[PDB]
Amino acid sequence: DPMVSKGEELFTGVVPILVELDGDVNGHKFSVSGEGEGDATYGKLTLKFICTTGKLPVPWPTLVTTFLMCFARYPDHMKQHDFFKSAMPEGYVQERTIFFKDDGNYKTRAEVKFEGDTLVNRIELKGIDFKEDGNILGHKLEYNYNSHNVYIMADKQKNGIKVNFKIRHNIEDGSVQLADHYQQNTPIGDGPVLLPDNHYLSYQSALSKDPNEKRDHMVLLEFVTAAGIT
Repeated sequence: DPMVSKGEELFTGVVPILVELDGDVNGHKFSVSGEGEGDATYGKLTLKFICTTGKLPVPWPTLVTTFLMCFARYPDHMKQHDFFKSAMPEGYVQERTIFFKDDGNYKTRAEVKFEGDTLVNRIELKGIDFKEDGNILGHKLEYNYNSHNVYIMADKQKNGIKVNFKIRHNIEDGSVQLADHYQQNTPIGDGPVLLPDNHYLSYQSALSKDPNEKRDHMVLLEFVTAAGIT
């Protein structure tokens, strides 16, 4: 299938990644830069993010979802459902609203696309209605991350897809902070894309620190595998 060959073929080996995020949450401004590489053959991403403006004003775990579904490992039987690769190299727009239960919300807009041989994720994030002393602005979330399936559905009417899902961030008291994610992706280009059958991506994420890094940062390792079409 000459469509499956093209976007897919961009993803065959190790691809370098660049991430740039400008954030403003309750008027707390911040910028984040990320570098790393994805290997979609194994569903694997390795990234390191740096707050280049000083202290990150929100917990790192809260940004994990915002900081590359084109690096999902689609099994062979499922290649005709890989929206993300099919939009490349011209890329796609990923938008979200993330509702933190009993606290504020993030609204995100990202463009994911190739710049030469680099896969680039450019992000704007706005956070409003946060409690100065809540779980987020009050830095009460633990530095860890639970595994989660993400359920993808087509949005034919927008030539794109819709994703809805919940993350539960561990609070330091042992409780959980719910973060209800609503997502919409649309291709950047005018060409055909693969509009998928309902399926899900399975995510595992591991958060660590670079022992030699003194800036505020996060090391992220993610394995992501499409399933649900047997």
